[PDB]
Amino acid sequence: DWEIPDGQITVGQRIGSGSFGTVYKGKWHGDVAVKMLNVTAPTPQQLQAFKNEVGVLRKTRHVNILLFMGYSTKPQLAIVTQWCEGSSLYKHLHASETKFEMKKLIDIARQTARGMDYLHAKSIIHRDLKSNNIFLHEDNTVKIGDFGLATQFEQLSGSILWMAPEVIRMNPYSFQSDVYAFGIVLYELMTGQLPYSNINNRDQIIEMVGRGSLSPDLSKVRSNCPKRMKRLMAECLKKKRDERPSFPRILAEIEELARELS
Amino acid sequence: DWEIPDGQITVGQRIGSGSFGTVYKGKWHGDVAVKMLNVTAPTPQQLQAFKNEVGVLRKTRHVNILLFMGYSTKPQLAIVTQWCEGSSLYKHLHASETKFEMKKLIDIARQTARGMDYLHAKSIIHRDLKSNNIFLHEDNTVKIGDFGLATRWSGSQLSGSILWMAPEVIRMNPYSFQSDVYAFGIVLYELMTGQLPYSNINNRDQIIEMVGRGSLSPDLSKVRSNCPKRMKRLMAECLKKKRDERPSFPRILAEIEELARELS
Amino acid sequence: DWEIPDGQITVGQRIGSGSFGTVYKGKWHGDVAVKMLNVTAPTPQQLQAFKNEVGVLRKTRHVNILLFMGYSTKPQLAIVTQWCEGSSLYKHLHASETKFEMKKLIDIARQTARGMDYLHAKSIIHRDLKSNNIFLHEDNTVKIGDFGLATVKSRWSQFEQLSGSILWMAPEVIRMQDSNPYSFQSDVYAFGIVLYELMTGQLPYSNINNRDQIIEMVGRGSLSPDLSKVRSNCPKRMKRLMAECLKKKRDERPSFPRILAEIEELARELS
Amino acid sequence: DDWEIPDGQITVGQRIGSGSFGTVYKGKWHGDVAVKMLNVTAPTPQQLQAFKNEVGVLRKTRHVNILLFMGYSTKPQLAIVTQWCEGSSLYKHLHASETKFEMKKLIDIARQTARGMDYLHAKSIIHRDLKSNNIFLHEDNTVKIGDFGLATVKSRWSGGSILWMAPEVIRMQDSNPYSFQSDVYAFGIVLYELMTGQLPYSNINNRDQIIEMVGRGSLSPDLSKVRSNCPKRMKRLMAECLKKKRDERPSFPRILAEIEELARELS
Ligand SMILES: Cc1cc(F)c(NC(=O)NCCC(C)(C)C)cc1Nc1ccc2ncn(C)c(=O)c2c1F
Ligand SMILES: Cc1cc(F)c(NC(=O)NCCC(C)(C)C)cc1Nc1ccc2ncn(C)c(=O)c2c1F
Ligand SMILES: Cc1cc(F)c(NC(=O)NCCC(C)(C)C)cc1Nc1ccc2ncn(C)c(=O)c2c1F
Ligand SMILES: Cc1cc(F)c(NC(=O)NCCC(C)(C)C)cc1Nc1ccc2ncn(C)c(=O)c2c1F
Ligand SMILES: [Cl-]
Ligand SMILES: [Cl-]
Repeated sequence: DWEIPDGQITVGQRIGSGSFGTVYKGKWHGDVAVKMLNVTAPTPQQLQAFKNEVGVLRKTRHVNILLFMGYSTKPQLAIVTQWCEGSSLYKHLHASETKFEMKKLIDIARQTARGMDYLHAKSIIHRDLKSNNIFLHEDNTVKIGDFGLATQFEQLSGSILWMAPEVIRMNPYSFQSDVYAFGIVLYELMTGQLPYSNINNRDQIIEMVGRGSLSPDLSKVRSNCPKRMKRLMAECLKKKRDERPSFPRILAEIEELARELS
Repeated sequence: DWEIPDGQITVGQRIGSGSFGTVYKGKWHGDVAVKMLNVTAPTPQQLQAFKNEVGVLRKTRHVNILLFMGYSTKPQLAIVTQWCEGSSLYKHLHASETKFEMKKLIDIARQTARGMDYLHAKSIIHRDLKSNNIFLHEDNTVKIGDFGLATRWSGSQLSGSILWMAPEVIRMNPYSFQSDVYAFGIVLYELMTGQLPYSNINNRDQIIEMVGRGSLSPDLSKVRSNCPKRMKRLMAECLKKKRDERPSFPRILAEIEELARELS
Repeated sequence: DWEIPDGQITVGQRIGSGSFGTVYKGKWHGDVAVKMLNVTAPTPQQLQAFKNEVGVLRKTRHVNILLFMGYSTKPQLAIVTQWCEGSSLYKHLHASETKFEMKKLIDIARQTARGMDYLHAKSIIHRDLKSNNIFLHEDNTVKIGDFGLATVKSRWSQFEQLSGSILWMAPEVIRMQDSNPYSFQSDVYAFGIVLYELMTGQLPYSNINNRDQIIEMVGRGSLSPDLSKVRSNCPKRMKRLMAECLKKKRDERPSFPRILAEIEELARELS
Repeated sequence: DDWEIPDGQITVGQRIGSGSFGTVYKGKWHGDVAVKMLNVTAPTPQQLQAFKNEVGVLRKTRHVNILLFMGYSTKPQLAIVTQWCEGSSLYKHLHASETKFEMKKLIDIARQTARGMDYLHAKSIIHRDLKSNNIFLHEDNTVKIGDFGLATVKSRWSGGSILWMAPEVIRMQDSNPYSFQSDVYAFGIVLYELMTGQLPYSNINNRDQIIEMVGRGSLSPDLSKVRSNCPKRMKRLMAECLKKKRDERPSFPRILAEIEELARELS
């Protein structure tokens, strides 16, 4: 049983708010993170969403998935996980002067494929893989999770740059849409930028990716990116979702080309 | 401006039994209803949801739309509307031995068509029209609103309202004017049969699967014998599985107003 | 009248849970089971399903149908039945080392035929017959019921919400086109699949991991249970009856009066 | 080369327009400016990229007929600062105002627009949304090309540029729908606006029907509606820019030279 009685967790610094609750740093046999609701009486809908999310996290035991640790129901619904140290992959790639050697970029790709392969073997669809939901714990261990937090206008836009054509169209989410999103993560790692950086108008992106043949410009991958990795990325990015590989092949392929580098 | 200064609204008894309810009877220049986010500090998303709803409500002025009256921010986020007297249409039809005359049932359908026609003219989608969201104020005026309302206003799970969801909504632009027309069609079915559809299918998952695949639709032979022919035709029109075969509310309103005149 | 006043039932151990309801073991003049809605203000479909379920159970009196005993209104809607001792046929056959002798396998088929024959004579379509809804009470009496508790879909997860019923759905129900395909005949097909579990000891399509392949191929008619898997001592009358119940064209399946007479006659023949 | 404006220097004034994520204000910074400010909580990776890419394109432009980029800010919020344009857009003048334009003025409006589009293309910049709403008539004598749109996301509870969109942009079936040639087409619709005073397909408004028929080539602008005193070389130029086959469209060096040469002939 993973319920944590009231009075044990010392809630500390507020990190941000998402669509569920508010994430804090806390103390419980060390450092933890607490995502908790604002209400003392949750609706049946909030309680269902809470049981769903505890339900999926309780099914995961893998070094590359954010470690679930427990939950509270009083005074508020709360999900307790390990505390991740460092920054998301997004901040490293796109919002800092962190320079990664290609060996480390491959290693990050390999660890992300391990976590995704694990989730899919459990028939878990992440639905929003992107470099912002990849945390580089201790600068050495990928942790896949849901790390999106708002620390005037409301954010209305989805993760359009990682959405497969069939998703950006609109059961669109599937294992194959997670694979496509992983392909865009490979693009981030291997080019150092986001796709479609010359197209400011998001409607044009939506229109061209979902209807036409707009796809990331693979000529921007760094010269030292292994050919096998470039080829794998293109497979993950196929428009027809049934031509994309599955994560057992993706993992096997990344582990094998990485060993070629050593 | 519609902001109400602190300490003007007196809050009273919460409406409902569940301790998660948000609606209270209150006093502000008379009776009011107050929908309150009871938290010590709202999140940004809660702040935005509160502003999204007030933003839609303040664009409505119509006798058949719940009257928005103001909002407050301290001590909590609170939306203030008129206080409605009486019961929802769901309670009259399904939770009480209220029996309506056909004339009264047509009048309820007509007034609900006026409010829906007004909303669509303002390009507002209700997204959850059902007999629970139709209030019979003073037993003479339909008010359309949110009267369960623990759910919806995030700019951006099938846990309820499935009986009013169009095939294309269950499938998954799912919400549209045309899905509002479908839900209105089910409301007509409630008015004209006295009952909810699919009364013999306990399993909610089989309803969901069958309705979305076009293999299940309301049994229209259950409409009562004095329901006007034109009203039955209109109902089948509003319930078409292909959303584009459904009439728009201007037509719906005109046909109800005219078939009603043929019976007073 | 079958309403049970409040405070008479001592609700005990939680036994199972879904998003809307909870099953408990209880005390009410002996042991009972209690299915109780989670909320005090249910949705319009939950309230409608409660009334229809009480109204259907109220009309059943048969040793192979779960015994309805009463229902509650306060604090929450609850339906009260007998407490069944033991495990479902599914747990016995597929999640346990129970080995049934063929005579006992025939007997379970016989008792299930009796209860379905009775339901259909009351104009009751079960709609979800499968080995999980056949309770082996006291290890000697079949109790047909419907023990599922509905769950809302999670974000992280086709026919997904029905995934526990797919192996027992007739082709027309899998196709699910145009009109309601649930009927006395689709119940019969689900009985055919139960016969397959009993007589093979396994679920159909064990060789096929792809759930989407199963659905497509069953619905089209290019896939049906492998009847070569029946056990050596399965009587010829039973394997022939199974195949009748599994016919693809629903109008070609027999009805339960003939099903029950066939099983009862063939059971007599083995002493 | 730093165009970053320290915080506290700009005085943000009247709000001019809003979209779902951003807002344009009139401001004060060594005189009058316009300030486009990202006002969204938790800006997405794509919104942050578009802010950066727009500053990088604008910083490569110095031309009297291109909206003048002046600076950008990072604190407290991301903002792009430009000159303040005085007057109204070409769209407001033609379609929502009692403005009468001499045909001389209309040729000169098309001539300056061609100058700035020729400049943009020479710098390898595809505008991607040229329309009369994006042509500002600064002080009623100087065309300023810009992009004054602010992205909007339709709300869940509620149920554009298409008139200037080239057929291949509507179809999304050919490689690279947005190109120099799709900008030439849009310019052709701006020429049609100028020489007829009305928007195209004005008497055909069936909506998604118009879109479908323009994509498949079964509906094109009615060129018979050009004003009588419209030069023949301007009407044949407009018809060339409007060609369905993108490769038959002329480039702006030729477009500008044709307008240039024809505007001398009528003083
Ligand atoms: C608290 C919390 C509870 C949760 F339940 C989820 N949920 C979730 O991961 N779901 C996806 C699950 C699966 C991948 C299996 C689909 C996320 C989080 N967030 C979280 C956790 C640790 C953190 N440490 C440091 N910092 C700076 C953070 O911001 C931080 C953080 F935001
Ligand atoms: C308080 C309140 C505040 C709100 F903001 C909304 N919102 C809303 O209607 N939105 C839909 C908008 C649109 C139709 C335009 C789509 C609803 C309510 N509810 C309410 C109002 C009055 C009531 N009077 C009596 N009684 C017994 C009630 O229970 C009651 C009640 F529950
Ligand atoms: C409480 C309850 C009330 C109900 F109304 C239904 N309904 C139902 O069978 N409907 C089908 C009717 C018809 C066949 C005619 C179609 C089911 C149940 N469940 C139940 C009953 C007894 C149990 N004894 C032991 N154990 C371990 C259990 O788990 C258990 C259990 F889960
Ligand atoms: C502030 C701002 C900043 C920008 F960065 C862009 N961007 C942009 O033009 N990009 C296209 C670039 C290229 C042509 C090279 C492709 C636009 C604007 N808007 C703006 C500027 C000035 C204004 N003066 C008066 N009035 C009434 C206005 O409304 C007004 C206005 F809205
Ligand atoms: Cl994005
Ligand atoms: Cl419902």
